Order: sequence, then structure tokens, then C-alpha cells
Amino acid sequence: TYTAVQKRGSVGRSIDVNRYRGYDELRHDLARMFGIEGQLEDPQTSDWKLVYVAHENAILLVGDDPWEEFVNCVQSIKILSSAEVQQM
Repeated sequence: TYTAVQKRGSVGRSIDVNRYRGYDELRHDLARMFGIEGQLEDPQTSDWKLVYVAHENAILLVGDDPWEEFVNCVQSIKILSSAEVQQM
């Protein structure tokens, strides 16, 4: 019932997204957990692409949706490098 978070070359993590207030908190925390602090909080500054798995297995950008809908549909979360993105 928790949400897996994956990042290439790191040990995966698992989180209850309902613990979070919204996207800023979620990002800060994930930056902490993956030793990547500072690099997710500003999605305009940050190279990484914070992304999630959705019904019909559709990969979507985190933060487009209002928080409530995201919480209700998110199946897992990935942090993607620019290269991973270019390899999709």
C-alpha cells in the first residue's frame, strides 16, 4: 500500500504519499532520501525529471495534477536522469 520510488543506481525507497502536504514537501523529502538535496525542489533548475506511474501504465510528470488526484492514482514514482529520458 506504500509507493515505491526508484532512481537508477540507488536503493529504492517506499513512502506513504498521504504523509505529505503537497508537491513541495514531497520533492524536498525525496531529495533528502536520495542524497540529491537541492536538485529536485526547483524543477526548472533541476536536471532530474520527477515522474510517476499511472493507470494503463502511463508515465506522467509529477506536479501537473492537483494533489488530491495525484494521491488517488499514483502507483509508483521515478527520478529520471536526462539520459534515461532520452532513452525512452
